Amino acid sequence: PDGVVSALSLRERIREHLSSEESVGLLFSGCTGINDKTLGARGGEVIMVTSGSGMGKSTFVRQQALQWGTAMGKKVGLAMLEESVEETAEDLIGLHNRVRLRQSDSLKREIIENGKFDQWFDELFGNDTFHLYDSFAEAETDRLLAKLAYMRSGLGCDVIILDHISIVVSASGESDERKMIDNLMTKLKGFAKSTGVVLVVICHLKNPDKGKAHEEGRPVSITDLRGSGALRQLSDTIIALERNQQGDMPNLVLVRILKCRFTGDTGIAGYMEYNKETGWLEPSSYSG
Amino acid sequence: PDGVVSALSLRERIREHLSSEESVGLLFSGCTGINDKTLGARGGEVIMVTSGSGMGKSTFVRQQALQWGTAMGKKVGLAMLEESVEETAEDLIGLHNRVRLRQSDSLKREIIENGKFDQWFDELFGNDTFHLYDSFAEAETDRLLAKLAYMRSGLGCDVIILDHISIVVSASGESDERKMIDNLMTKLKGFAKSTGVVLVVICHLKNPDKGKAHEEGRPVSITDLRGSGALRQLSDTIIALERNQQGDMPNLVLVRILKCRFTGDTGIAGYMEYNKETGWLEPSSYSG
Amino acid sequence: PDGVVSALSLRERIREHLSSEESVGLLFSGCTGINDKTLGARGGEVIMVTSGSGMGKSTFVRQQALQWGTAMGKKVGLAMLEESVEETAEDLIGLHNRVRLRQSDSLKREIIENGKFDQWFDELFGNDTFHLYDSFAEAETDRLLAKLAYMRSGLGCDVIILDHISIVVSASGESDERKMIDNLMTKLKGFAKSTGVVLVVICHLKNPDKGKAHEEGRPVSITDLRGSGALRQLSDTIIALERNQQGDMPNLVLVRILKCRFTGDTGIAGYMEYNKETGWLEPSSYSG
Amino acid sequence: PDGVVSALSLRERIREHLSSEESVGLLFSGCTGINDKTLGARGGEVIMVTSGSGMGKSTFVRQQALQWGTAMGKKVGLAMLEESVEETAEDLIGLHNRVRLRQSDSLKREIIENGKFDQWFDELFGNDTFHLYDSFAEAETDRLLAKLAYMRSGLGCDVIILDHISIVVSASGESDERKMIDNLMTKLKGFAKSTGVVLVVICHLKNPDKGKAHEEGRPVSITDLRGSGALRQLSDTIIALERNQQGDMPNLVLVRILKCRFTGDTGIAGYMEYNKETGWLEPSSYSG
Amino acid sequence: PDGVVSALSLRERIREHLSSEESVGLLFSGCTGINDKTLGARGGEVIMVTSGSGMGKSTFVRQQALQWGTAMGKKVGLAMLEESVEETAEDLIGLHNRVRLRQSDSLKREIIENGKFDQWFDELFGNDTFHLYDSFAEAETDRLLAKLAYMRSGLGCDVIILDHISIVVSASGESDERKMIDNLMTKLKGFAKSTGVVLVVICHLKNPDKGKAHEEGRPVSITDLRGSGALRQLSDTIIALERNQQGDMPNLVLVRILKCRFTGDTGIAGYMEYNKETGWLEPSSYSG
Amino acid sequence: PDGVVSALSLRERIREHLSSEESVGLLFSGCTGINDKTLGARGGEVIMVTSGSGMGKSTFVRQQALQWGTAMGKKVGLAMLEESVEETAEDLIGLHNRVRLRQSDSLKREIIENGKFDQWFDELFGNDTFHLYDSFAEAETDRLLAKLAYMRSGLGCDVIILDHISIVVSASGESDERKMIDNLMTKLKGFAKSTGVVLVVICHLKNPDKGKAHEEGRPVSITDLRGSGALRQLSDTIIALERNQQGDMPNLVLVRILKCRFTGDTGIAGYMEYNKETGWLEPSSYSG
Repeated sequence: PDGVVSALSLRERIREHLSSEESVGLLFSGCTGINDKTLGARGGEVIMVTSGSGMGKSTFVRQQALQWGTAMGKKVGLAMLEESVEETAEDLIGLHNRVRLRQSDSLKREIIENGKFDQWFDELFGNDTFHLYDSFAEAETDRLLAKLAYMRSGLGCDVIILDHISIVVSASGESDERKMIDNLMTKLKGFAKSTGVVLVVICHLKNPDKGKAHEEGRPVSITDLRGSGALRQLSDTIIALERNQQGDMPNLVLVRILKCRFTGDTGIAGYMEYNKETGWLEPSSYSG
Repeated sequence: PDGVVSALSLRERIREHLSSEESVGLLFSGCTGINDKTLGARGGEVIMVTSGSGMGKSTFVRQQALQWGTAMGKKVGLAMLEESVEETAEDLIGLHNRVRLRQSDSLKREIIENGKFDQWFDELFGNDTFHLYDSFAEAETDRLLAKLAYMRSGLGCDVIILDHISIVVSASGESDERKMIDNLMTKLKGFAKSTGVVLVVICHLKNPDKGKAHEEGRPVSITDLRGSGALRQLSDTIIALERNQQGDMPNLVLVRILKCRFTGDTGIAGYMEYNKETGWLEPSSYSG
Repeated sequence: PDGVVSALSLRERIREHLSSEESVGLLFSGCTGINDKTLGARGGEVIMVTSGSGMGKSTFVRQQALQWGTAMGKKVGLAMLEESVEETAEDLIGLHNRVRLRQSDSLKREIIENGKFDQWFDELFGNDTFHLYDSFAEAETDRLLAKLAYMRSGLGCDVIILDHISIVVSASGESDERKMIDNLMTKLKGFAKSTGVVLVVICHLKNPDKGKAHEEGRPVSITDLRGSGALRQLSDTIIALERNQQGDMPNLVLVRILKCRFTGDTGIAGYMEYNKETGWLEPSSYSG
Repeated sequence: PDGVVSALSLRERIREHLSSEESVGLLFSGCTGINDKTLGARGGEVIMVTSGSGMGKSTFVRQQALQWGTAMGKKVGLAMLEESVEETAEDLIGLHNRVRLRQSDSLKREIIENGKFDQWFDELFGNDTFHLYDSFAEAETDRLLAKLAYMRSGLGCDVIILDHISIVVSASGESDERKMIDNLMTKLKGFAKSTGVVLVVICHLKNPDKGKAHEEGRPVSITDLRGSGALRQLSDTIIALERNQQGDMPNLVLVRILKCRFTGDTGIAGYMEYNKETGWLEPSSYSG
Repeated sequence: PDGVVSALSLRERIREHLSSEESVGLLFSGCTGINDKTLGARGGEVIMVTSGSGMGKSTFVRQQALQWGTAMGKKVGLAMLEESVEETAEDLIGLHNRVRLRQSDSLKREIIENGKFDQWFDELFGNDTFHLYDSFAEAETDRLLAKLAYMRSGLGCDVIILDHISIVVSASGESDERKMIDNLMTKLKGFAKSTGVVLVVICHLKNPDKGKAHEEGRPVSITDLRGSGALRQLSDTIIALERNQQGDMPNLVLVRILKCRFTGDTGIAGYMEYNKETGWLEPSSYSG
Repeated sequence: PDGVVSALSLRERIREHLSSEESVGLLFSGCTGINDKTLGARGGEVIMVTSGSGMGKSTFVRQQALQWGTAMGKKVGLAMLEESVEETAEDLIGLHNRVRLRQSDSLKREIIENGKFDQWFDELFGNDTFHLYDSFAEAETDRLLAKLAYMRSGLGCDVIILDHISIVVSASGESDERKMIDNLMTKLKGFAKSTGVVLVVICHLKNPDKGKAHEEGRPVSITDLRGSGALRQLSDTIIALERNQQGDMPNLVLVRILKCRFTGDTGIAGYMEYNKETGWLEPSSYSG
């Protein structure tokens, strides 16, 4: 069984690798420190965001989409296989206007009658920056990658967002979807690198059930990452959010970097606080 | 291959969304706050009510049925797998009339001979809203789902109450029922999401026997949930009731949103008090 | 598949229901309050009576049988596994005559010679209200359920007393008898509910060995129960006795209703005192 | 399956039982309280002594042999299947003369040369009171019972001692020796009752391995008794010794009565202290 | 059927006993007290030496071999299953000459060229007392016992040291080696008791991983013994060594007699200190 | 069955033994003291290097390889599973040239253009002392052992570095990978001992979540080790690094020898400091 290369014959591969192996562009918002320990995200790179169920993997990664295609005018590609394009649209809108438009059947009625809908809608999607995959009808790997690709080549996006990488739906009949996740992650790291598009992906965590878990504290280690850690490899960076919803500061969320190929600088990035009012992830002043 | 819609083309689809789109719905009775945190029970959502043995599950749940099928007139399907329809209806009658009919032989005799029974009966069951699965003789999964599907689709029920999801009774010959519970959920959640009905399901908790427990106070945690954390994912809201029956305030019960997908707002909703006289779980005013 | 009845069509079923649908039946003797938090012993239920070793379990249950079988004329079946029929009968006689018949040779000599025995015998067992299970030799589960089953349906006993539910003796070759204590329960509960007889079962306690315990006071909690809490669920009313034989009032025994399905009314029911003369547990007035 | 006797037809059996169902004779030494909670041991009765491995089941029961055949001049029958008649003889001798003749190769040499051996030997076994079974070559049940019987009928002993009731050695080929112990215990309770000989037996405890065990504290409950508790029935009394050899008072031993058919009075008898000097079990002044 | 001997007829057999009957024998080196509590190692007795990983077992044991085979001239059989005979003999040489030969490349070279090696060698191995099983290539139970039996019976060894009883290597195809360990003991203990040889066996401890552990201080308990408590019964003496390698006094080691059949005297024997220079475990003077 | 050699007949075997029987080999670089408590890395041994995530494990092991492979001219095999060959090679180069080659685009651009890369490359890998395992794609146990096996016997490496022993990827269908981490070890240990190569394996830590931990200081104990302590036994020297990146001296890392078969010398070996410029772990002087 040979695949044991010697370090001298690695010469031409180290040269290739050494030329354009990513400097600074696109820096996450909501908390500096993520930036201090990563320096934003690179094209060709694969950002991995994870956390317990219902903790803000979705809220954080959507904020970046927002900021990115607003303040720093970038073409964000959205692919939320678990929600209607109108729903994700909704979050972006309420989010943009610092409000929780879903949690308010009065505010929804409000803006539609009083006309602020058309107002907000244009002011936001006005620059034709945001674009989205559309379905809820189980998407296949190649199928998906194609459209994800169309968002990068056809529409010309800088950043693509794939929410939840477990929803596989491909060539069924081959045991333990532990490889699907693996295979998919490679195609994703492939396409990402060869097009140079910033690719942000969200994956979930296995359920420990061997101690007190995630929704109650417990940091997440590289191991706890769902999917036979093929993604802990192909992904260049890994953001993790932890918060004890049953505690005193359920809105207090710690950001932890589990990997940053680029700066190799890991650990705790800092803290954030959910604003039940704006729905935003504001930077906090904490330390335990 | 095209199906990648653009922000703008969505403006009208998103408008048609933001109205006649109900985010609130069927508010829980017993404590404002279960509402302030969860915005009521959405249709197509799975409500998970849990607690220690004999602590309130059954009663809290039953009270919700009584209000929804009365004051807010909705068809309520009841599948109380551990008691006869006459018993559950007995409680329902007692409950509606703010009296504990079961616990009183005198009151029973009474209302029977003074003709009042028939009154309370019409006055409640009159608008044909209450419907119940009947047997006690162990029900199977597809068998029950079949009947439940009937209520939802056949009778047009809006809410289906299924008390006790540990009573399985299905294809025996496959180790640990841990897979039965999980596959059941996946079917209920599925049933729920596709019919758009409101599904309130009760579950019990694994015996911690590693410290002081549930009927003695002691917060329930998402790990405490009997059934290998499948439901901890498939259900949308987890309502847990905690109380220390062996104390000064046995009837004081704490409400904890163990999870609420739709809002993400978890934590201590509030408190309620058991009224040994009416049998209702009235909202309280307390702080520990 | 219609077996889903609507409330209305149950009118008649519910009338025939509340009338002659006893919810107060067989009150306990020697301590009102047990009767207050439980409204007695309903047929079809499972009454659990536990305590530290040699602290009330036995006597209290033996007294209830004695009262129920006389003054109240019910038929009582005794399943005393750790003793012979003449052993338990000996106790009964003496117990009825407020005399420690066993701990005294002088008296056994007398009554037998002076003829008072035949008197006492006829006076206690005269009304054929007492029947027992006879053997002492390790009884198997199905082997048992069947005899108790006989007592009920064959002999017509309204009450059955199973002393010690740790003496399992069934299908050997299946790890941890923890399973045995659970399966047996499930068979008894079914037995009781279906047959409608009153089942008063005795079980012991887990030796905590983590604090000062049982023999020295210490309240018994539901967790403390032997056999992984299957019974904690299958039984409908758990009565627990506590006392400190190594304290000041070694005769003052506390009576705790650890659980009572029917009423939900839990907590300390009251107190009782041991009278070394009569061998009884006399009614007491106290508050610590 | 019938063996369900009625309490009226039990008349002639209760009469038999009531005549000579044992007052006071032979009271254990080393600690009063055992006596206060049992009143010595009766002829026909079966004393059961148990404790962890190496705690004094053997030292206690040998002290009684001593006292009994010395101060109260009774014919003690000894059957120590795990030690040479000369070894058990040794303990009795050193014991009698308040010394640990085994633990002293100097004291052994001493008395043999200086002539105190013949002295002690006569002064003790002088009254031809002690008698012993002889072998180490595995003894069968009937085989054993016969000799044990010969000690009661042939030699005319008041008290018989059978050390360690696990060493069965009988009709091999019948699964789980759980019955051997059971069967044997019956023959033993039989012969004991029908001859009227005091029978003291020593049995060991199962190994809990579910918490901190025996040699480190932990009282022994009736359950922990090795052998499918057939012996917790046939034996009339059950003495148990507990001591934490890894503690501060490894010589401090608590006596606990797990049963006393006669006085039914159980619990903690009191305490004792090993005298590393005399090897005796002296009464102590303690309370925890 | 007669075999019931009488006290008196025994006088001569008992005399012949009390002399040329050795109760002391082969005292442990390293701390008087292992002796004061156990009176040395009797022949036909099973010595159990245990401790945390790399804490001293091997060394304590090895030192016993060196003294017994030297100063008290006895034939010592060594079966060190985890090291070559040259290694064990290397230590033995180093040890005898109060130097750590292994840990010194200079000293090794030395004694080799200055001819001293040959001296130390004769001076030690000379009286042909040291014998060792040889291989490293996994030994089977009857295979090893066979060889061990050889040393005892063939070579006439008095003491057999068998290091590490977890290295089984026998009839594989029967779940959990827990039965291998137990059946091995039963064979060694048997081998021991019948040949009258002294058997010192080493075992390791189950990983507690439930608190602070063994190499950090933390008393070993009879439950901590790896191998389902078979050895906790079959061996006659259990010598355990405890030390906290991560402290101020890493080399201070505590001696605990976990059990000593022959005497019953258990507890803390004493302390010893590891001398990084001589490599010996010298007796200390300490008190915590 | 003779395979029992006598000490004497081993004279010659023991001479050829102590001579050219290295006990000091391959000392560690950058912190004398590791070398003091371990006398380096003997061939055939298994060196365990662990720590909190991102706290020294990687760098320290990467530095040892770098030194061993140059200044000392040994052959080193790298089995870095979480990185590509050009990735780890990139690190090495930069590491050798005390420059953060990865975290800096400007420099990769330079050296490649200014030709300094070819220089650096030849200077580091010139002597063909470096070889790697190539894949990234989940390697199976037997699949691996074989390649490492190749490096040793085929390529002649004196040292092999296996980064991350949690990336098992072997025979799936056997509960708890706890078994996997143990079996793999056993195969590596065997591999090492038999082949004679130096095996330096990296493994991570159990997240205590019971106190303040790893990322914040806290000493690592042996128990803290991932994979139920099979390694804690199979490995011959465990090196643990501790540090507080959320404290005062985030660069001061402590080096603890958790275990060292060979010498037994355990405890804190010393300290080191992280230099953000060089990316190295410089030798340090300290005492807290």
